[PDB]
Amino acid sequence: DAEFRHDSGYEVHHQKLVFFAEDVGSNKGAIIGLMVGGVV
Amino acid sequence: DAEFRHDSGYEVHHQKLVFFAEDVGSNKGAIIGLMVGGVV
Amino acid sequence: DAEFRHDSGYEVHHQKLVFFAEDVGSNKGAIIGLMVGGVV
Amino acid sequence: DAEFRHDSGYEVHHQKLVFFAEDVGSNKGAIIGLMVGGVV
Amino acid sequence: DAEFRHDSGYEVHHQKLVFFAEDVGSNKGAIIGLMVGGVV
Amino acid sequence: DAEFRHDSGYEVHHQKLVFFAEDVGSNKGAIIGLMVGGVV
Amino acid sequence: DAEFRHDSGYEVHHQKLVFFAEDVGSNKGAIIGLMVGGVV
Amino acid sequence: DAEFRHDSGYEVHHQKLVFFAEDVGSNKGAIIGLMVGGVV
Amino acid sequence: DAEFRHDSGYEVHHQKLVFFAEDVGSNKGAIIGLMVGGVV
Amino acid sequence: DAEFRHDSGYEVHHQKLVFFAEDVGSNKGAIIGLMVGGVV
Repeated sequence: DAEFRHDSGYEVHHQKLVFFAEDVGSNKGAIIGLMVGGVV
Repeated sequence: DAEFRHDSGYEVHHQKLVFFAEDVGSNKGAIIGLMVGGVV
Repeated sequence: DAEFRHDSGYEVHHQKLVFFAEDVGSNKGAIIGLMVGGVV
Repeated sequence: DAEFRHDSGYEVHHQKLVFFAEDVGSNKGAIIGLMVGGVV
Repeated sequence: DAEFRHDSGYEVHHQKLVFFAEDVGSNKGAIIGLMVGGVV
Repeated sequence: DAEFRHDSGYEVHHQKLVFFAEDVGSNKGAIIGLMVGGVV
Repeated sequence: DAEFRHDSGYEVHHQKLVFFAEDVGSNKGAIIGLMVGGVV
Repeated sequence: DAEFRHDSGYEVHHQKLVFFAEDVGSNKGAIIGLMVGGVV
Repeated sequence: DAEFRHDSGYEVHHQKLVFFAEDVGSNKGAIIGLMVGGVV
Repeated sequence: DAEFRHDSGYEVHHQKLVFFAEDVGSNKGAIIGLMVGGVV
């Protein structure tokens, strides 16, 4: 007369989570505050 | 008459989590505060 | 009449977690505060 | 009539955690406070 | 009538943790406070 | 019979140039690549 | 019979130039690549 | 019969140049590659 | 009959140049590659 | 009949140049490659 109970508040089987962040808040290109040339 | 109970608040089986962060807050390119040339 | 109870608040089986951080807060490129040339 | 109880608040089996940090807060490129040339 | 109890607050089996830090806070590239040339 | 010539290719008198750069390419606030919480 | 010539290709008198750059390419506020919470 | 010639390719009188760079490419705030909490 | 010639390719009188760089490429705030807490 | 010639390729009178670099490439704040706590 087995109970054979399984009682898990959370059960997870076979879960793959990938979190990928690429290039957040980053500079791959020029940031210049001022360019000044040719000033007489 | 076995209970055969399994009672786990959390059960995790076979979980892969990948957290990848690439290039957060980083410079791969030029940041210049000022460029000044040719000033007479 | 075995209980055969398993009672674990957390059970983890076969979990792989990869945390990868690459290039956080880093410079691979030029940062210059000032460039000044040609000033007369 | 065995209890066969397993009672572990935390059970971990077969867990691999990799934490990788590469290049946090680091310079592989030029940081110059000032470049000044050609000043007369 | 064996209890066969296992009662461990923490049980860990087969856990590999790798913590890798490479190049935190480090310079592999030039940091110059000032470059000044050609000043007359 | 004085020539009284003044012959200057460039003449500058009384010139003030201010170049100000503030906060180019800079972080005064949080940059986070990932925030992850509450994952079961 | 004075020439009293003044012959300057450029003459500048009393010139003030202000170049101000504030907050170019900069973060004063949060940039987050991902926020993830409550994932079961 | 004086020439009284002044012949200067560049003449500068009374010139003040201020170049100010503040906070180029710099962090005054948090950069985090990953924040991960509460992972079961 | 004096020539009274002045012949200077560059003449500079009374010139003040200030180059100021503050906080180029620098951290006054936290950079963290990973923060991980609460992982079961 | 004096020539009274002055012939200087460069003449500089009364020039003050200040180059100031503060905090180039420097850490006044925490850089941490990893923080890991609470891992079971």
